[PDB]
Amino acid sequence: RVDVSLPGASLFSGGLHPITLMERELVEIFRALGYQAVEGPEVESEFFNFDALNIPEHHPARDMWDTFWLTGEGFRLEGPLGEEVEGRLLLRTHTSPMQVRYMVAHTPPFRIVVPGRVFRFEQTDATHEAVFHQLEGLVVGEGIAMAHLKGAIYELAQALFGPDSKVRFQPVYFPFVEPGAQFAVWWPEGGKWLELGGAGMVHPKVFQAVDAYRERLGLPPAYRGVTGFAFGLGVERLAMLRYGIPDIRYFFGGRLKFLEQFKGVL
Amino acid sequence: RVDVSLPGASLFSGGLHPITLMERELVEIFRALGYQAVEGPEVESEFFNFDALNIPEHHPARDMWDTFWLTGEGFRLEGPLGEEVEGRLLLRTHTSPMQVRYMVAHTPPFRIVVPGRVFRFEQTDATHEAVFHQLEGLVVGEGIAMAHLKGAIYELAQALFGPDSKVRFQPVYFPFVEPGAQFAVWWPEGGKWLELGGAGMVHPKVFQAVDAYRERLGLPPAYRGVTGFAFGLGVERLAMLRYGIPDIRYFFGGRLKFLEQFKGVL
Ligand SMILES: N[C@@H](Cc1ccc(O)cc1)C(=O)O
Ligand SMILES: N[C@@H](Cc1ccc(O)cc1)C(=O)O
Repeated sequence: RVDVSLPGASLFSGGLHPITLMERELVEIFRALGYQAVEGPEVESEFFNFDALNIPEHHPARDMWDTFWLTGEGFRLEGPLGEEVEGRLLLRTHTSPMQVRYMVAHTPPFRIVVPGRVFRFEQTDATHEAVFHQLEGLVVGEGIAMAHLKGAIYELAQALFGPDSKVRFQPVYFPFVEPGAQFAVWWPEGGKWLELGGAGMVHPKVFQAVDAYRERLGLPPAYRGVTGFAFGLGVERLAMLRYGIPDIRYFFGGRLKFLEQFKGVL
Repeated sequence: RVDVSLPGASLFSGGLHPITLMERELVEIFRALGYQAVEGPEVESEFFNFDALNIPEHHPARDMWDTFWLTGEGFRLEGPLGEEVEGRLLLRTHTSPMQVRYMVAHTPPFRIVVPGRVFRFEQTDATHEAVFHQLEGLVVGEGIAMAHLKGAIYELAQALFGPDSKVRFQPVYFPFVEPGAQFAVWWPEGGKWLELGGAGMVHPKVFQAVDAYRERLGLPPAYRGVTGFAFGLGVERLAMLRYGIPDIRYFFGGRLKFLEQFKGVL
């Protein structure tokens, strides 16, 4: 005879990080809409992070991003076509540069979503990080209109908060879009509007930067007669509201008591 | 000191069945197109397997499906709305009945894909099984046209065989569609056309059966002013060509030497 209620061999049981879970859900939501996920580098060139996105130097708009500037010789930053890119190095302040890289390397129409680690020089508190994640979206092609951007986010909301969810758009500014907009989604349970992210129609100067860099690389122009929309949303804020995580600082804390709590979560 | 090239603890390493892999790829291909996967029961009623799909008794068309008829009291077959359905029981000869179940239980527009185990009374050889799998597709909604069906399969092909892949449609008969069609996809490597599955525009009588069963259940009609397309494709045939599996019989053989060979495969 054997006691069957006796503990068995202590085989280890793994788990996924909250951010990996939230990012996966977001990526799934958009895959169902035809978006494909691709990634960019965490260490970027000012050209891709700012200049190519219509964000000058000593431009008031630069202030919307507190940047970590890097230094050191011997580092090789490869451009979209594997080339050796140059320019002052920094930690990307957002995933947006990736939409420039992708466009020089591909041709419309397409739908991409690019999750990624981003960095801002900031003070770490209960709802603020210097190291966090964003999910960028970019859909370009003949006839793409703001009505489609709104449709996308409407689908994001429904997919995230159920049939009783709603979306709200208000004009807001971004050097890389025009019209520009901020969007919030209605969260029926918490009974409140959550400011989710920014978006808009890709700015004319962005398409121009893309086709200039293409020509400078021998590629033919590809974004002359197309339009598109782009959006960007913070992951931690969403992960927090979705898992009831009180301190944004727990994500990079590494505390098992914390991480372990998400083994169930799919 | 320790020999580091010495074998480590023999922790077990799992794996997925070839069919699970192929089905997963197919389901992913279509999820990117907005289709959602749902399943039906393996033991069906003649009503759902045949009658509701415009396939009479002692109808020549019945012969396109060699059926396993079942017997035994005490079995409860639940309909789409959980009700107690009746009718001669059988093993579903295809996943098609599931498109009737789904429609009585939902409202257009929608996109579904239903993978599933099916049964045909047949002799088991190198390329034939009595027990195999199918993947059904069903997209219904205002304005849905055959041009969309073709677009779907075009996307299936591209997704499965690359940019140099092509699709081919030819008229063929199915009591549940009109127009009816068979489609083949060009496989650039094997340099040949693969007859993949059947499809067409959902037959008027199918929508009628759906709305009659709905009314008989108190639900209001929902498929009066819509159209849709449906397709069905065999999985084993595809899995075989895709993994280079020579004998369709290996799938249900249970031989580890065989199964083990697909641990890598994603
Ligand atoms: N990249 C911006 C957010 C954003 C992203 C895409 C847009 O189209 C607009 C705004 C940020 O770091 O806050
Ligand atoms: N159900 C059919 C194949 C098929 C499926 C869907 C269709 O719309 C047409 C044909 C079979 O068992 O072979």
